[PDB]
Amino acid sequence: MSLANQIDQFLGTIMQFAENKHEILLGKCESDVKLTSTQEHILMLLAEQISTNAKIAEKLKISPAAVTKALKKLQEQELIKSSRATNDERVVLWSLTEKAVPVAKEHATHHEKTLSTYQELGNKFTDEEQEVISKFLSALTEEFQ
Amino acid sequence: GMSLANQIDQFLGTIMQFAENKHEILLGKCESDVKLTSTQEHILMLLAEQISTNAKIAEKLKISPAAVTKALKKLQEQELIKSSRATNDERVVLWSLTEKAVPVAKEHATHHEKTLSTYQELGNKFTDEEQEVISKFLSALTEEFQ
DNA sequence: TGTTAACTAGTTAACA
DNA sequence: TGTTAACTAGTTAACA
Ligand SMILES: [Zn+2]
Ligand SMILES: [Zn+2]
Ligand SMILES: [Zn+2]
Ligand SMILES: [Zn+2]
Repeated sequence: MSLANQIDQFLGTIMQFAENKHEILLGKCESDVKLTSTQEHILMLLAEQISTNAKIAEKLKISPAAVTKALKKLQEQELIKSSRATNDERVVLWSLTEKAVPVAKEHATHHEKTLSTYQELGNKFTDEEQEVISKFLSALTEEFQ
Repeated sequence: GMSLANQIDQFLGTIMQFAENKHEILLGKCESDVKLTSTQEHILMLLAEQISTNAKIAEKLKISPAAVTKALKKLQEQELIKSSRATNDERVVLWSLTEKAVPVAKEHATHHEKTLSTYQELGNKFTDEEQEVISKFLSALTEEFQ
């Protein structure tokens, strides 16, 4: 198989692996509270910094419309709460309820375990082989802008 | 978690972000005069190789027969394909292209060829050794998604 | 900025 | 096998 066909099939492999999620994780979500990957990710963000619809939408690279509806569902489930920015009283801020704290922490640990799998995948290669690969990734990502 | 893992993780991110609504990854613009999803065009492409059924098409696309039903219907309401059930009482329900779709089908096949070509050019920037290291990295990654 | 209308392109499962 | 009905989690347009 050509290097060209391999890249082709690899891309399609991760496509079906992702299904209808918007991010790649390895292993199963170990949170009893059941939420979309996107929702859990949002909770992860609010653990770091209180924020707005816009700020959330950009980190996730999805539409403010999609955020409006994810935030709303988390708000029905009392996982988040709104308040107003101090500088501009009209600005709507979102932050976590206590109940959401572990859900976010579980999502953070999930990302962290996905990264460990990669690091150890990267460790089957010499500092140089790794360098080659790093170049490859920079080359490939570039095609995608 | 070090530089390499993070670069990998981010790269997968860039793919998902490029993926969007499409269930396929193709580079460049879809130069087809008709506005169709890549899934719908890819169907047209398959039908050009071989008359077939909802199931065989669903198998090949790795999507559900219900998804196939809905896609076939849009293709059909745009008079790009036709079904045997309007003219034949055979048990098999076969889908075929209308002459209007022949070129669209051809364009989609070409789009795929060009995308392969772009990939090859990218890899051509590497020695045959360097392509073997890359090829082992790709195989190793593919493993994690089994 | 942020939210609904209308849509989208997929999913599962019950059933001629 | 292929259709449908119910659902799902995105999208853009336009204007609230
Ligand atoms: Zn989780
Ligand atoms: Zn996440
Ligand atoms: Zn096309
Ligand atoms: Zn295609």
